[PDB]
Amino acid sequence: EKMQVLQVLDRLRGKLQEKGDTTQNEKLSAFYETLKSPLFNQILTLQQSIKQLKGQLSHIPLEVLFQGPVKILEIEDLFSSLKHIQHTLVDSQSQEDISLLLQLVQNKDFQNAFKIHNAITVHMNKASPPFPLISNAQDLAQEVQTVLKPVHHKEGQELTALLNTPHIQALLLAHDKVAEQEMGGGLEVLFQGPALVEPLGLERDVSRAVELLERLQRSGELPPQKLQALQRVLQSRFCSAIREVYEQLYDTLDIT
Repeated sequence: EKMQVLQVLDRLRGKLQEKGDTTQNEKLSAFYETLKSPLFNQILTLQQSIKQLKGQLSHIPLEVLFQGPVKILEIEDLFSSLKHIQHTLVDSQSQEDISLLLQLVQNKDFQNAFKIHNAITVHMNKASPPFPLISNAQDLAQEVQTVLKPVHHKEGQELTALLNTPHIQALLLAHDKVAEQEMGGGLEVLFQGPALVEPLGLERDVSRAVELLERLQRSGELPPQKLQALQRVLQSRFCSAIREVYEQLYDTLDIT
């Protein structure tokens, strides 16, 4: 028979179906896949078997020999889901099963193997690197503003204010600098002075600008071309990668 923990995840996902929740089933499945993956298993066995193994192991290209999953889950979300489920399934077996899973996630070797696994997999689970949809997003944003200025549209006023914020300005600058690819960098401008904002604030403003651009094209009271273009730049894989990487960088900031 397969590992008890895998059988446990099977039962739990089924019981959540019967309970009619299933909001946690996809995370439980990403957990199963990590538990099952050849890469994670080898890492765990190493962690458990050889205590002298010290420091970071994620710089070792274990993936050359061992397949891993495409989806990564953060340990805190995983803990979070297990706890939610613990409040959700009140039956004897489920309570016992969830206890088992919570114990496993608490285990120090499990936690290190998980961190190493995710640090390797984040490099191996990506599709093709994105390319910028334009080279001058800052110029495009200014052209959108000029188009909007005469309109007196209130959503237009909101949009030009958003496009004028330090962090949106920094996003567009970062976009154009990274697009140069021989400009060396670009991401650092998102961390300078007033440009620095919580990734959620950044995301909310980018999402809002996109919403306003859409509404403004729906109005039919100005030429749509540049609005559509800026919308697609903001939604582009390239711009999305810049924002994803920003969030990850922000998360590692150490304020002493």
